[PDB]
Amino acid sequence: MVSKGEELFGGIVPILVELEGDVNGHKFSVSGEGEGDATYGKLTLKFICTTGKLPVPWPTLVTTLVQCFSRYPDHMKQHDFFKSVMPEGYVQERTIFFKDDGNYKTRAEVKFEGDTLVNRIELKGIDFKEDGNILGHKLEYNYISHNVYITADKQKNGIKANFKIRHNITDGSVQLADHYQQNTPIGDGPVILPDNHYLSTQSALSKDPNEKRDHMVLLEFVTAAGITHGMDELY
Ligand code: NA
Ligand code: NA
Repeated sequence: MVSKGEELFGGIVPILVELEGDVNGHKFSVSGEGEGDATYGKLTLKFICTTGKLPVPWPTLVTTLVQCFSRYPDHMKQHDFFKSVMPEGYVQERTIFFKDDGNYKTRAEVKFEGDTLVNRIELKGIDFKEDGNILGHKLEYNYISHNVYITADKQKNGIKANFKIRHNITDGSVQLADHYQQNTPIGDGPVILPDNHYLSTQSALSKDPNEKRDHMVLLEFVTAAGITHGMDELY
């Protein structure tokens, strides 16, 4: 039994991302394009700030800017909420608390438009410090690697997640961005309430040497883990 949701992700799927943001009254828009290959947990994306200069560091937007591309091991596929709701999609909401600084609140809708997987986001940030690490651009442009811990959320027919991103500061210190996440279905198909598990996620950030707009190139890999269902007994 291969679900409709799963069969949607068996090959290379084009991705579009559109974000509108306002952090401390600094308004900005970001567009992204690329592709996802869930068979490999692999994402290739390029984002551009279409309004001019981004008023916050690119690294702080990575997690906001499509966990339906995670590779779920075969023995865990029954726990993949993200693909289970496709093509109608899910709402993804977060609060991201920057320690000793402000917070982002984000709301996104992730769904197919024809054969393209789209992430449409609104981001609002408040309470940031004028010359803190975020509005002062004091974060290095680094590899990001952490686990996303997922739990079921029965009363919204969805999931919650939590994780901590540790952004290095330009003085060698660390800016914590503590993430709280909820996802709930847009449609009303079968409800997948996963057992606890995590997504091991690695994002590599680079620049396109021929691109003069403010932008970010991402190569990302995302793999579900943390559940065995007796697989160990096989060996
Ligand atoms: Na981690
Ligand atoms: Na990577």
